[PDB]
Amino acid sequence: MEYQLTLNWPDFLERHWQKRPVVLKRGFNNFIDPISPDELAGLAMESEVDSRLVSHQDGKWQVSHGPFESYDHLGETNWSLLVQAVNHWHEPTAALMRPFRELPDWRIDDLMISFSVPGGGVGPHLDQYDVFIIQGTGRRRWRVGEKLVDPFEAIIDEELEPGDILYIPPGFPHEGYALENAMNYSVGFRAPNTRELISGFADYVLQRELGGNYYSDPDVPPRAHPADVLPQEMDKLREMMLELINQPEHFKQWFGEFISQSRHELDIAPPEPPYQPDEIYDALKQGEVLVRLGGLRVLRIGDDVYANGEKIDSPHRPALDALASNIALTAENFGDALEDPSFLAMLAALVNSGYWFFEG
Amino acid sequence: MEYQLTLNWPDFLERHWQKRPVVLKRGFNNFIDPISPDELAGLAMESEVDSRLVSHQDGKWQVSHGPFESYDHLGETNWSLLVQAVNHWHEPTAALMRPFRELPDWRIDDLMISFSVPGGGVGPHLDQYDVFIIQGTGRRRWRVGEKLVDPFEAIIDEELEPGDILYIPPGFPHEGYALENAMNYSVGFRAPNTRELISGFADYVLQRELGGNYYSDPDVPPRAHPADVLPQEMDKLREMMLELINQPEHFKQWFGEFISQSRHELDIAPPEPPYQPDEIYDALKQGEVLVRLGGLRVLRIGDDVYANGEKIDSPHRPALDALASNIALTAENFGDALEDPSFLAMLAALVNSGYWFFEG
Repeated sequence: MEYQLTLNWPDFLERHWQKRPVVLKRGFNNFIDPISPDELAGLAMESEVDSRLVSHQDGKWQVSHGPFESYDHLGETNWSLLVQAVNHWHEPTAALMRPFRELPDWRIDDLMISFSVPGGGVGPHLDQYDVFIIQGTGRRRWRVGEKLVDPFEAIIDEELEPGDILYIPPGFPHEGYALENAMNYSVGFRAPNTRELISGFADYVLQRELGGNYYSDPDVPPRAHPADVLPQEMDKLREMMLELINQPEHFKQWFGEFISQSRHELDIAPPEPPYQPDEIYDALKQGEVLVRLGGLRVLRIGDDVYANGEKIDSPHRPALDALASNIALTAENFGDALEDPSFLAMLAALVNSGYWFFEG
Repeated sequence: MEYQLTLNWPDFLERHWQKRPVVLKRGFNNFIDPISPDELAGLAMESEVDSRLVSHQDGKWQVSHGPFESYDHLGETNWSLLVQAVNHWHEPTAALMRPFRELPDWRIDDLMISFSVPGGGVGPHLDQYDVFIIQGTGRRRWRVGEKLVDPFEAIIDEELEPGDILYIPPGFPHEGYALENAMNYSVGFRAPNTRELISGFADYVLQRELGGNYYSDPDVPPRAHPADVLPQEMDKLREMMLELINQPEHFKQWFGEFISQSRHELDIAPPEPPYQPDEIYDALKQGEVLVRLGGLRVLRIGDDVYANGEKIDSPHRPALDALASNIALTAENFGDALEDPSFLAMLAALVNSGYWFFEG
């Protein structure tokens, strides 16, 4: 069961992406929910799952953090259950993100799911990330205001029916609540800020013991006061910093290892006993399907491939492209790379880490 | 008791600084040691003082780390006591660094002192910093080889007598040992490497919550494979990093707070009871002398002054210049800045921190 978007992509990218919110009426035709509210509540009982219950009664709000060992007496209205990274824990839910691969993988994040009884919601919110809010079963009133959380005048005020999608760029205040029992599936995106880049790269430089070159001044300039630090010296320091940043491969490597990690916990379960390369080879040749873990980020930067922060280095370009793009793999995809024991051993390592697994 | 260098500074800067080692014969005329070996050993008994005892017997070496509660049975030859930052703990020793203020304050570090019986030394060493090794009482054989620690062929091999100075640039392997009971005073310099700059600045950005601007891509480029991260996106990230670094005042401030701290512990003793501004004012007007703490780093960057990592902000330029250059201050230096209660309060704060103190 896959999903087909009806959206006009060039139009959307030109007119809306990172620009202006919009409601995509019937973005999915005959939308069938990939998960039931019962199953969603089943996920929210688990220790490793990010979930919260938001209620509101006579003005004030109430956030309870999961896991929940009970939903006994909750009420018939004005509450909502939210679960993060459901794609990490539920394959059919992970299927929802496939049609959004018109946008790059490195920018996409995870699938958030909210169930809400009538009047249920999280209240007025403003974010710094893009989001596609997919309406499942039920109906939801959504309001979005101008890019100015205090109350706002809406520029979009719509009731969402199954199949409808609400796209909201960063900065636009929005508020949604349920009219009838509703499921909302938020396909969220992520973008780093400069602070995170500079910190991550600094840590990378420190761990690898890079940038060990010292400031040198054989032409140390004269000054009126010995305590002064002249602008040109400052410029020299700055320039060696910027030059360290602009180094060709260190940057590609750091960012490759950085952007390939997930914000939320993955379902890591190493197979026991571990796979030998021969076993991988045999499984693939016999027709078995190699499946990527849900939420596992795999990105291609230059020649290398990066999966959950670790480098994947192989001369077999097509095989690595296949590994990076296909979440389900067969032997045909790898091609003659399987005859390379090195590559085979790397695949074996990745599988033993629990990043890929056969069938399920 | 001050010290007068006989060195030709333009010659030294042109021909030797960060370029080539040299022996400055009689750099100090009639050199009188600012500290006796007894006093030096007295310092090395204290908890807060960095000191080590290096011995060597029949090939192998032995490093003991201070403090030392005994020197009972040590031997008559082949050992050496080393103490770091003696200028932090001994004023007459701190006087030795004044004539080297032809080089900028921000590049200079601290005064290291070694006492050694005949045959005493630390063995062959290579450093990444500049150093002036001043020969006190006794004699020492020093050898310096080419900028290539394995043994080396020397290009300088000299016996140092009282008043002699051996300058060694970074990278030149050197080895010195005592012929008769010797005192050596190493005026050392420091230069940051790129790693330290990038880490410090990253931490500065994180603490102040700067660089909160996110990567935005309204013109998100097309790609063959959704997993790819295109060179231009990388360039955008890089560029926002470099742009954060090149921000005008944040850089000056971070570096100002960074380069003004000392590597070694300072002798911080806040006066009790704390000074009121009126008391500072009165003390200065009555003719008392305000003295900077030994090792306390004060540097001028643009308009601001930085002392031990903290910013000093005042419209009174001459007074702050005086504070930055003069280690001993009188009212005349501050001038009409003392009539400003704000400035007075700042001075009071700095004194209460233990950074400056009256007389002693």
